[PDB]
Amino acid sequence: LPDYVDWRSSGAVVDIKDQGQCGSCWAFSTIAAVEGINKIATGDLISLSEQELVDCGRTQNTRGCDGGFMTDGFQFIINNGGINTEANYPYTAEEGQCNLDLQQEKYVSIDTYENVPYNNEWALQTAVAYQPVSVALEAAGYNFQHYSSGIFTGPCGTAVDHAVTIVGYGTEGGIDYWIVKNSWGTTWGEEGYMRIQRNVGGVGQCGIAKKASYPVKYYN
Repeated sequence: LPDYVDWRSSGAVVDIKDQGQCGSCWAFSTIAAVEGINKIATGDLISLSEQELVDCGRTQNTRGCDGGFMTDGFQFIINNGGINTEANYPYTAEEGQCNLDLQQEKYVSIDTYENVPYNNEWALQTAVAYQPVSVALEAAGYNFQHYSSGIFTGPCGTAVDHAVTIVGYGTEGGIDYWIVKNSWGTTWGEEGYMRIQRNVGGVGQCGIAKKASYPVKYYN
């Protein structure tokens, strides 16, 4: 595996978005991952619709602005046979009735999705070396909330209360990190991103290795 990976450097990451006052993070993480594999597979970067997932992807466990799961996100895109664009189905940070017309417009498709084996930073690194990966982590703590720069090494718990997207990894001064794309806008962290410690073992830093998944496209 490479020592450094950054999917932003090859145009596979859409500019930072902001989920606003809505617990839709699962949807932003789902979309960032799908956007990434689409560019990597097809060669074209397209910004995709979080709102569609919020409005049309409700399940028993996925509940619009009241939280949800990236696996349910991926399931929707597979089951629907695709996802519409950000421009066509814009984000309003509010739950709305599923727009059937816009649900029927499919600009990007995925073939499958896979879960990263739990508590396994090596399997996670393997996945990130090929594409962005959806993850959930413990983001509730003061220090995480007020992160502005550097490599985040905690403190944080391991509850998976907030979804983000790993868009790469690297090392500086012997300290390994993941590059994480958050959906709190450009004013949090390193213009919307965080470097968070990697190779700490177990569930990973803030539980980042607990619930990782990614969308699959068969051909490159």
